[PDB]
Amino acid sequence: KSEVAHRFKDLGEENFKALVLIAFAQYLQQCPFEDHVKLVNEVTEFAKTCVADESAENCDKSLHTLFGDKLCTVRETYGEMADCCAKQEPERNECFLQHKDDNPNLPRRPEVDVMCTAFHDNEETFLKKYLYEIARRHPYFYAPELLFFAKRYKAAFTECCQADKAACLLPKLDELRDEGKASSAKQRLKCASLQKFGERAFKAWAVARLSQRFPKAEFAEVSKLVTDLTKVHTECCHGDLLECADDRADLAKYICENQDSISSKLKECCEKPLLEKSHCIAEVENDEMPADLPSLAADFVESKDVCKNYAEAKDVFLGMFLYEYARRHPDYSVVLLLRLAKTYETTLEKCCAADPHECYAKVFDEFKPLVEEPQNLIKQNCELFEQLGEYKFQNALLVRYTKKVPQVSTPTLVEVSRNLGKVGSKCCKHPEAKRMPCAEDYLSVVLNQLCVLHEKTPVSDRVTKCCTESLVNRRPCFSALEVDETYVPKEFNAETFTFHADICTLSEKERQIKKQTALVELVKHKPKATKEQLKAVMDDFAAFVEKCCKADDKETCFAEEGKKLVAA
Ligand SMILES: N[C@@H](Cc1cc(I)c(Oc2cc(I)c(O)c(I)c2)c(I)c1)C(=O)O
Ligand SMILES: N[C@@H](Cc1cc(I)c(Oc2cc(I)c(O)c(I)c2)c(I)c1)C(=O)O
Ligand SMILES: N[C@@H](Cc1cc(I)c(Oc2cc(I)c(O)c(I)c2)c(I)c1)C(=O)O
Ligand SMILES: N[C@@H](Cc1cc(I)c(Oc2cc(I)c(O)c(I)c2)c(I)c1)C(=O)O
Repeated sequence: KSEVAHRFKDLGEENFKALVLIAFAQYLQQCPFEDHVKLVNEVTEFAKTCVADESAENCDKSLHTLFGDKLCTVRETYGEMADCCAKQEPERNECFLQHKDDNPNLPRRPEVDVMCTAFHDNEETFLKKYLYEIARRHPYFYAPELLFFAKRYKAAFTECCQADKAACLLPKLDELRDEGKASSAKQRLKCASLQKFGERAFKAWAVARLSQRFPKAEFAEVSKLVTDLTKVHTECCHGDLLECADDRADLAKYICENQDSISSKLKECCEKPLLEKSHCIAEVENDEMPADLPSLAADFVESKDVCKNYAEAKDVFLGMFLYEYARRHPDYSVVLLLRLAKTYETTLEKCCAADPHECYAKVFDEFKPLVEEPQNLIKQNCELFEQLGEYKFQNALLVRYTKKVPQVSTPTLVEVSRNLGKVGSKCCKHPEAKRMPCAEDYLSVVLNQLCVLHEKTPVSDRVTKCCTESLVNRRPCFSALEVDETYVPKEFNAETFTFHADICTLSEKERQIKKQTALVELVKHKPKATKEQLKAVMDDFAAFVEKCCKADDKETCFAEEGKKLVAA
């Protein structure tokens, strides 16, 4: 009779408190740390009263009613601001969801010895700081995976803080934020899929992906798994985080009890601890594909029953087409497989209302150009990457995309282009047959970042079109954009280049980011400059910066010499 009691008992007090803190920090990203912990503790102690008697006052209230009521107990609007706390459920929860900010304007690592002192001072307060700061900067983070990150975070300190601490803690902390931002972007795509294109689009994506990983499983087994996984991500993406974690744990138990009807690669994943086992299953490699599978053309092109099966049970028949095609093509990206199933459905739509056997007899010819376009694209960029290396590969992609959509803001163009260029590092080391799913599905994740970053403040009609027209065609849409000829050159400002004392002591990574910022501004100012012309200007300006960083009075040099180039 009490839902808060049910989840407190299923998850245990430690994971309960952590998940409630994550939930509050994702809904109110600007609220100070001390105010959230205070609300968390009141919630936890009420939950204990309900475990002791599920008929006590208020113990019958929904989780949304209880969490929303707490958040409503604690500046300038410029005339525009939604008032979520004046709404009733379920409208109030929808209002909270609509104010999640993907780009929180919030500040961006103290000394190694300084952290170690705060750790042993209070471990528990130190770990909650880690959850709070990540959750408020990534408001769609997959909440059960964040628990697994917090445990690896706790283990790095419980080892390195106790000969040298810097050479022990800093490499580990560095892979925790790489692997942290990869995980965040990956889940932002699932949530955008469910919220903008609907449940039916998500389930197709999951049929395709689970059929590749589990090609020996029966179609009925894949469909059960997809139904359970869709419920989990629906919950995590609508802020039902206690339910999401409880159902994720239940799904892992089901998979591990039924290994022999699912995959032979699960042996070791299923012997690991609670959070580690779900994380293991999520990244398991594909199983071996059965030999001598019958031809696809036999059931889907040649059978005289094609139009009958499409009419009598359309969702099952089209789901079977996708399952059968995907299990025998681990070498295709998920979005390519979804494009083929859409083409097949359109064709039967047309042909079954006409000699249909003759109408759709040549449907496989339509698939060949869909397969060839991404194969050639990724063959070319890998050639370029191997020649140029990551930094200059990034700069090649940055000039291309700035010229496609020059209205997009400079920070967003730099961040997206850097991430697009990481695809060569990540995927070009694989042999041919392994490259398409690695590269084209990573590119979907980065292009979705461009879409959600731009949606907050739309300025480019072309970005809006490609992001709203069709989820699976996003990458071909962007690849096809030419240079905008209607863009008026941006005029010089100069505030971009004002001296700051930190520019003469940059790390290598932050040097690249400064140079990439200046290249975007240059293309926006001179959209017709050739490649040789851009290089000559770039190389002269970098030499100016190196000159004045060696001066007796740095600021004087920057001010005196910078003005000459401005009036040149
Ligand atoms: N490269 C893709 C492939 C992939 C997607 C899903 I969707 C999936 O099914 C699960 C099951 C559980 I349990 C999870 O916690 C999650 I997250 C996904 C599995 I196996 C693999 C990816 O991993 O996204
Ligand atoms: N030297 C090549 C020209 C070429 C330039 C770029 I820059 C490039 O990289 C991308 C990456 C993405 I993602 C795109 O959507 C696009 I369009 C281009 C590729 I591949 C090829 C030739 O002449 O064959
Ligand atoms: N105004 C900013 C600091 C800032 C100063 C300069 I001078 C600059 O311009 C370049 C151009 C090239 I080409 C380089 O290789 C480098 I390093 C810096 C940039 I971008 C940023 C602030 O207040 O923080
Ligand atoms: N005297 C010109 C103004 C002008 C100043 C600069 I300094 C400049 O050089 C750069 C180099 C980089 I690198 C940039 O990102 C940018 I924006 C401009 C250029 I070309 C033109 C006029 O009044 O028309």
